[PDB]
Parts: sequence; C-alpha cells; structure tokens
Amino acid sequence: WEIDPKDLTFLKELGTGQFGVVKYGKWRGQYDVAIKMIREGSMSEDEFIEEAKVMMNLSHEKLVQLYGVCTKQRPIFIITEYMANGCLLNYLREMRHRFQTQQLLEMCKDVCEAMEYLESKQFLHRDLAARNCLVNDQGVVKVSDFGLSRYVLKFPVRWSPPEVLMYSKFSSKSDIWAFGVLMWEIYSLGKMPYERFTNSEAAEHIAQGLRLYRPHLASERVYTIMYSCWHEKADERPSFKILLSNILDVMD
Ligand SMILES: *C(#N)N1[C][C][C][C](N2N=C(C3=[C][C]=C(OC4=[C][C]=C(F)[C]=C4F)[C]=[C]3)C(C([N])=O)=C2[N])[C]1
Repeated sequence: WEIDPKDLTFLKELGTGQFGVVKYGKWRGQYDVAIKMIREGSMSEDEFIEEAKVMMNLSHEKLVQLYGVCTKQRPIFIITEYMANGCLLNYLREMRHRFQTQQLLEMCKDVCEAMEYLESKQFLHRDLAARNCLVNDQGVVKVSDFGLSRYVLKFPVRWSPPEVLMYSKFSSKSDIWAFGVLMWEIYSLGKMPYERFTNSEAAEHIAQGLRLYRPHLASERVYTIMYSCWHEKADERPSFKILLSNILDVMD
C-alpha cells in the first residue's frame, strides 16, 4: 500500500546495503520506520512491486515487516520495521558485546523461527546469510530481504550447497544448507566462511565435500545441528521444523 512520502520524516543515516541508501525516520511522527531507497537500474521494479503485495501478507515476530512502498517517484522507497542494531554480521563482529553461547543459540532459534514460518508458506529466502539478518534495540535477530535475489539486476558461493554450485538446483534444502553456514557464521563471531579461498576455490572444495570446521564456541550438540544442514544428499537435510525442535532441545 502506497505510503505518502509527506507522512515520512528522515532523521538518521543508516548507511548502504542491497539496492542502496537506507535511512531511519518516523511515519506521521508516530512509528519508527526504516526507509530503503532503491538505486535505479539495480532492480526489476515491476516484478518486485508485484511480489511486495504478497510479502506484506507475510507476518512473523522474527521476520522484518513490510510497512509498504512509495513507487510513485524516482527513486522508489521500501518502508519496513526499524532494526536499531543493524546487520547481524557487524553486530557479531563487535567484540565488545562479549556474547554468551546462549545468546548465540537464541540468534539461531530466532532465524529458524522465521525460516519455519517461510517454509510453511512455501516461500524461499534464496539468500539466507548473516548479512541479510537484522538486529533490533532488544538484541533480537529478524530475517530480511527474503527472496530479493530474484529481482537483483559477487554470487553467494560461500552459502550455496553443491547441487546449486554445479547445477543451480534451488529448494527448501538450499535454504537449509545456507542456515547451517549462518549458524557457523554466528558461532564463529562473524567469520567469513572458507576465508583462505577465493569464490572459485571455495566452490571447487564444496562440490568435492569440504565442510566448515567446528567453531570453538559451538558445543558438539550445536555442531551436529549445523552439520546436518550440509549433507551431500539434500533429502537427508532436515526441515526448519526439525532444526527448531533440535535447537529447543539444546536450549535446555
Ligand atoms: C548493514 N550494515 N546494513 C546496511 C545499512 C542499512 C542497515 N539497515 N537496513 C535496513 C533495511 C533492510 C531492508 C529493507 O527493506 C526490505 C526488508 C525486507 C524485505 F523483504 C524487502 C525489503 F525491501 C529496509 C531496511 C534496516 C532496518 N530495517 O532497520 C537497517 N538497519 C543494514
């Protein structure tokens, strides 16, 4: 639904992400909103605005909510839920936080709750990673940019299963594999997966079967969960419903 840009007030610069400039502001002084301004030529706009009608019908406490769009201008704006602590990759990298492993397992729980919701709606994320995850004033992790890789006009080699790398075979089981890499990202405190390798070198190793080592902060019970996401046989990989159950068991 077409938010009138007169309702919007811009107060803080939040920097740049996928498709460009992001800002913090208020809608009619009341609500805290994030405003993404779409850099021209970077997106398939008509296809996006069309999907945005169905993305607004989506709703989960751990999914960044879509307040609407401003597609009557040049450039077009996307209005969403305000996430004060920004990108999870930067939030994890800030060593001062002195995170407990229980805070890290709860980051996985959160994301997994958003992924179980998406999975049930048969909605694929296609680009699940800590860079597409946001953190709010309370330290909660919410899933963002769900399916935006479909409209983007540098590929996520480090989060891609072997069937995607050699054959481009996307499914629930591609998001499952990506989740496992994201669980590793969290426990490794924002470490770049397969950092010693280039995009092509990292892709070759994955196709052969090299898996991400156990991050020291992760217990064997934790590593078993993320390691079950990296099965060569996609059918052997659990669903987000199975993963969540396992996270909740380990929680205890
Ligand atoms: C990191 N570091 N970054 C880059 C700077 C901006 C920061 N930030 N971006 C947003 C944000 C993210 C996505 C938005 O638009 C969406 C969201 C979901 C979706 F499915 C489609 C879509 F277009 C809008 C704003 C926020 C924020 N929401 O607070 C922040 N902090 C992150």
